Amino acid sequence: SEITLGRYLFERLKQVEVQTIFGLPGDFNLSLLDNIYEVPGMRWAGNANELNAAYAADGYARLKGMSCIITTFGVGELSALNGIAGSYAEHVGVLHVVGVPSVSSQAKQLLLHHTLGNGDFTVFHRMSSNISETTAMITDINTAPAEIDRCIRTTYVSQRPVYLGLPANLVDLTVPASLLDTPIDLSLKPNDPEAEEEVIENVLQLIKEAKNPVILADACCSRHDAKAETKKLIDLTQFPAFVTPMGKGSIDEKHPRFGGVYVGTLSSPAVKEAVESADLVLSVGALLSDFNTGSFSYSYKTKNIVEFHSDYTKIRSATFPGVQMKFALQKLLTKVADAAKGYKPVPVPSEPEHNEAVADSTPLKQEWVWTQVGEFLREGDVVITETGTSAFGINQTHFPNNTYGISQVLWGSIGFTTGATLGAAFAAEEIDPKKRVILFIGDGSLQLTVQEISTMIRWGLKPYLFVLNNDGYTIERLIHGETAQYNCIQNWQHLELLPTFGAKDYEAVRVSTTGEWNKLTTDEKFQDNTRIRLIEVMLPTMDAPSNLVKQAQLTAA
Amino acid sequence: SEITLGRYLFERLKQVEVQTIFGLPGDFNLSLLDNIYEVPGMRWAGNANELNAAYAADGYARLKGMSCIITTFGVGELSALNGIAGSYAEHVGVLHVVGVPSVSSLHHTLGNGDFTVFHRMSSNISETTAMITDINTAPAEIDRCIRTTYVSQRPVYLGLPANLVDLTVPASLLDTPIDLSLKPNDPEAEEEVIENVLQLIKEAKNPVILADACCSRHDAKAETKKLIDLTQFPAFVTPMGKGSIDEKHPRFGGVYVGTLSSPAVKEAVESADLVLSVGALLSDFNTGSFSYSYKTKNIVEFHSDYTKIRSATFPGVQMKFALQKLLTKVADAAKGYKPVPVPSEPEHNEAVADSTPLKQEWVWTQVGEFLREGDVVITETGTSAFGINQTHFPNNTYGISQVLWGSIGFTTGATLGAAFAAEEIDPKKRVILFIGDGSLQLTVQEISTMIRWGLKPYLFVLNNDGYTIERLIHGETAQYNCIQNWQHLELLPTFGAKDYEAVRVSTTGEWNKLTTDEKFQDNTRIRLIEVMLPTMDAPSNLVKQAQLTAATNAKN
Ligand SMILES: Cc1ncc(C[n+]2csc(CCOP(=O)(O)OP(=O)(O)O)c2C)c(N)n1
Ligand SMILES: Cc1ncc(C[n+]2csc(CCOP(=O)(O)OP(=O)(O)O)c2C)c(N)n1
Ligand SMILES: [Mg+2]
Ligand SMILES: [Mg+2]
Repeated sequence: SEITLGRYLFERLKQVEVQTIFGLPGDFNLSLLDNIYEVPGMRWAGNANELNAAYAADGYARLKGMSCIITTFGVGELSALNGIAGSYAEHVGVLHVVGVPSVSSQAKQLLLHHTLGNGDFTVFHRMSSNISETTAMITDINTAPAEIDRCIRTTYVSQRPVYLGLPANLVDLTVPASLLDTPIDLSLKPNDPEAEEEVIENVLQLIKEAKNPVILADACCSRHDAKAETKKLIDLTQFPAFVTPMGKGSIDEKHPRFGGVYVGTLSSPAVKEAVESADLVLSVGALLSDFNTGSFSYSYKTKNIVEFHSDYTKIRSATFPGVQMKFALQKLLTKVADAAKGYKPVPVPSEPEHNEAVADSTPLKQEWVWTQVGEFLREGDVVITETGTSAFGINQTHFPNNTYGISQVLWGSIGFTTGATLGAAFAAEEIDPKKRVILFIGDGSLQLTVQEISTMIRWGLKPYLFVLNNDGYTIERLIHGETAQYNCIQNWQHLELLPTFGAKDYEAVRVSTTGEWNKLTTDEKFQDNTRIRLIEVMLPTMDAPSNLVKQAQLTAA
Repeated sequence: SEITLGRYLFERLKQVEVQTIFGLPGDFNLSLLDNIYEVPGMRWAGNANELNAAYAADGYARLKGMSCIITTFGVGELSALNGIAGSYAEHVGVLHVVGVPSVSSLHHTLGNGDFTVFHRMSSNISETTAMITDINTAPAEIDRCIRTTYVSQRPVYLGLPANLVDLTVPASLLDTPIDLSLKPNDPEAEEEVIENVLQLIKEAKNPVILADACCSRHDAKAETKKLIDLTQFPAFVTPMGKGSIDEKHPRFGGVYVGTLSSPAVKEAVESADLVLSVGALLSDFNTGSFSYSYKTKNIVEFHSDYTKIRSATFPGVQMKFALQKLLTKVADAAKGYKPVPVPSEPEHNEAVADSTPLKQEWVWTQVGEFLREGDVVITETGTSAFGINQTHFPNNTYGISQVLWGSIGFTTGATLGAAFAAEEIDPKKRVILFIGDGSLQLTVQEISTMIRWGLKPYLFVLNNDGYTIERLIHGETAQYNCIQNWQHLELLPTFGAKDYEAVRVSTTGEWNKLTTDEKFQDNTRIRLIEVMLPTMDAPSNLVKQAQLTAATNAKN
């Protein structure tokens, strides 16, 4: 009772709630894709290019747990490389599957099709090894089932990319289907009691001794499923709690102890002080600190920092390998109320929930928009924002509870969010078809990955594509080169993008005024994810949220 | 008298006749880019994405000698890699330049310890690398990089920290060129090679000449033309070298493509007992659609690199110089040949209605009526790559078919780069592109960049409702070979074009009304020609061989 290894892979991917398969076909993955259509539940997105496909996989994996992209040897896998790199950097389980020529007999199939010339056919594997948690290149059908299972486990558990090469000749070879009747084991190994024990007691004594602590949640908080444990910590301590831009949504923001988003130097004065004055910081799922961008500087003042991570825990300079975020937090939640004992709940910072009313002819400005979006959002929504003026603006928006944010702030691939929006939309559809996916992308970033809108159209997905037209690269104009050619772009007809890519059931509308915006976003028809929609939001050419142009004068000579 | 290292770099690129510069602005190359507008006669393309930029740079270098793309640390360089990788495979001098951060400690985008990973990666697909850390050496290093790029015609990685580009060095340096010459061979090796070849020619009952890409690429175009005049052996071209032999020469026999060639040509080559190959990329390689190899082992490969005979590599023997020595004594050595008459493709089509629906085999013949000396002809992996092989190329046609590395989307970019290079060579030199409905989706946005720089290429899009080469080699009706449907005609105005033409052609007459029209024939504005075509239609050779190869039990 036997199935192909092709079939075997997809059946395993289905058992881990992975239903949509990303990539483009090529010379050596065709038979493999044949297998998708034999598995009730699966489907082939069939993307517009391999980078967009990887970005989409990033986005799917963020919502769903993990994701799969398939490319062909050489031309394919190398096109995805930057997509994977950002996935590696922001800890996102993408399984990258690459079909390759037959391991034949003197590898004489593998060698002839290898057109790169240097006679070394492993080069592309090597290359991906650098930006993968592990790799695998199946040469042996007897080990293939357990190797695949391993590749999948590692993707889901470590939440980082994994390279898995399947030679064409092996995806048609067969195994026992019986194998599928035992699940892939995705459980975490329990912690070392000696190190856990010792971590906890160090952490409690740090709390006990602390006059002004803060809690701070980052990307891995969500990624490694510790939202509940983090909420409990906030609850049991009543400490002031913050999110970084990249774990926005990891704390339900209607919580009275939640004090908004820390963005180092771009933070609002109140929040900057709330965090920088802290004599102890409890980082959950920190995605490194003390790091810079060309627009902001992120770090804390205290050295009295406790980072929980998936792999390990960190306390001041001490490192405790195999002391795992989830279990460590669970254990802490037993003694922690008591260590918190003598904390006096200071009230904390709040952004304004609402914009004061103005004339409906009022020109749209970014500071205004980022607030007004607070009014449009509903619980369950997915909000995606591009590196740009968006990635710093959505930081002041009040999110309903149960709202996932996608903001690839650390790696900072632009155009990322177009592909991410595809993946996020496929996953939402699979999770709950009433779940809205809202994208905020600048007109300039959109050019890099524009064609993956075709692929949204093709599956009649219904994301809202909000396109901030402010005539160019407006954040890279605020730091260096205000009026250089290299931060100028061609002016596209954003409203014709959907029709041009063959959309038959869409809406496409410009908004330039406060009143235009309100008429569109309060329309109950619009508020329901009925068809795919694009909104061209017109903004001034040197506009930005207010704490960014804080640092056009006050840290640029 | 002093200039920033930045300016030195651009001043060196001008001296080598690089005028357009490719890539996207980044966190750590902005300072570098500032310099460009101060060197007169230099421009920044402003590409729509990095991969596109690399493809453009490829196209540029193919025409203008060499090229330069600037990306930024991590996000930029890695986005460009598939582009660099093909430049490496098909031997094209692209200088990849990455602005990186400035002897820092924390800025690292990834999240290991490792400032060096993306350089390690680009090493695997570069002739050399260079990560400049010290001002005193940097000019010397830049020159090596630019030299190596040009001389070897393979891409080179050049990492430039942000601190050093604003540091400053003496203008005087520019007053010496860069050494872009070779040095004649070691005459010991040359003689040994030339001799055995001349011998082999005498013994050769029926020799043949192959030009491959490195023939254009390393300037051996003319030497090939004499050699064919003197040996009057049948001459042929690889799909990668089409246009290296001007196709009017009596003894030019068309395009050898291994298992996909025209029966007459397949016969001509498979039965030679000596192959004189000028500038092979690969002798013996496969793709999904065909299989390349000669039948003799009695093969001479001339490269710039080396010379090779049967199994014997003679490192040293440079293909340009060496070929002159053969030119002399060959006149003699070969004059016991009985000139075998050379195969031909239909040079014109048979008259038919004007309502006769368009068909690939018709199109590729007809294209020959539209072309003209000086033209540039670009063909994308897919039906278009194979179709053009049938087309008759006017003298001094330059061809770009990326048939070895075979990355779809390549062309949209290469088209931009070529049109920049074209412009800088001759206003009136047209740039013509055939690309599939499906390939275009991968790289469609680089059209914006064409519009913006007021370039006027011809963009023939083959609209055959999907990936049709793919359908012919597995999955004729598979959803994965289908593609979302685009208003191709609306693509220009939608990317904000103003001086533009966009027309559909469905029928043999419609194609004629358009390509015969005199104004069309002038590179006045950017034009896009949607060519309607049956889904499963394709050059008749390739329909055969996609059946043949599926009829055998023999495998991959
Ligand atoms: C792949 C890549 N290339 C270049 C950059 C550098 N970069 C960062 S932001 C930016 C401008 C983004 O444009 P847009 O979305 O229009 O910004 P807005 O006007 O909304 O701020 C650029 C060019 C990058 N991050 N990634
Ligand atoms: C980057 C990349 N992705 C995927 C492939 C595999 N591939 C080869 S040909 C092809 C289809 C080309 O489509 P189209 O241009 O319509 O071809 P035509 O209809 O002219 O044959 C694909 C997807 C590739 N060669 N390169
Ligand atoms: Mg913009
Ligand atoms: Mg096509």
